[PDB]
Amino acid sequence: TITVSTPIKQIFPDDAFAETIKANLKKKSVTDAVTQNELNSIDQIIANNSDIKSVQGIQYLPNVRYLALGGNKLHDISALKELTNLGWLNLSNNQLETLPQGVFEKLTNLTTLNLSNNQLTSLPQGVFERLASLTTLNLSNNNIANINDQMLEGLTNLTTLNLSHNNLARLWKHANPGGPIYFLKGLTNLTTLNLSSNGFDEIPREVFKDLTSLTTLNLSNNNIANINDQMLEGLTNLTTLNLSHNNLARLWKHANPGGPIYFLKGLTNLTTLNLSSNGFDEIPREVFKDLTSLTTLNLSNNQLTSLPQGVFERLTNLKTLNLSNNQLQ
Repeated sequence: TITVSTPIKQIFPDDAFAETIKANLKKKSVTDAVTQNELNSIDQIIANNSDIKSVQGIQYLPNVRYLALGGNKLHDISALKELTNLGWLNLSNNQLETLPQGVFEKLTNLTTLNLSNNQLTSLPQGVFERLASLTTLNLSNNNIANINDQMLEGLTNLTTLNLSHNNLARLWKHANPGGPIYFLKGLTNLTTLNLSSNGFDEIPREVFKDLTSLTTLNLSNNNIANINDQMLEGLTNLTTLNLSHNNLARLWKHANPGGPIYFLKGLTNLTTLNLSSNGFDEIPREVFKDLTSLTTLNLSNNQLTSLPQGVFERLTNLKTLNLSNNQLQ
């Protein structure tokens, strides 16, 4: 608590953040004095892209609920640890290299946590374990190479998970010591999962089996060359699947030992399918037979030289078919 009238600049030593508080409070100067009663009135700070280097002083804003600090220069967030009213936190595009042990332990009201576009390489044990109301977790565009399988446990309300643009490939190799990491266990409310741009070349069997609410799966821009045909088993609500920019070609060749892999079987609710840039030189005649709902099908930028007669005929809802930049007639 600020117990005596104190200049804003004395509480918030970062020039940019002092200006932020001044503006929020509609004070005329950062030399203007404030009381805790005025700081108590602050429940939102929206200060993305503001050249903030330090949020020191934010400890005196106990009632902050919405905190937007993307696009600043932060390297330390330990000043947030007692901000128990936080519901929404954007720390995207800062200079965070690590997260302090226990930093989010008390942020039990957080619904949305955006840590994208930082320099994170690992996550401490238990870092998210108290975030019972978290619906949205964005860790994209970091350098994250270690996760253990209890990172996301009891995030039962998680609906959106973005792990794109990291270095998770090692964890899903069948030969990973101790076994592959099944970090998507128990996420039964997850609807959107982005695992693009991670260098993945193997997909552990049943790795997605608990994701019964999943509607959108983005596995693009990986090195994926083996799918077996049960990857997407029971993911019946899947509507959007992006497998573009992978290495699936061999799985669709008639001479594949031992037949094409029919990895799209059963996807009767799928509306959007992107299979562009996979090197496909053939499309098996029956590979789309179950895709009753398909509306948009992107097969661009492959190596297709013909198409079996009738391959698209069961696709009665198809509106957009992109066959561009193949070697077709």
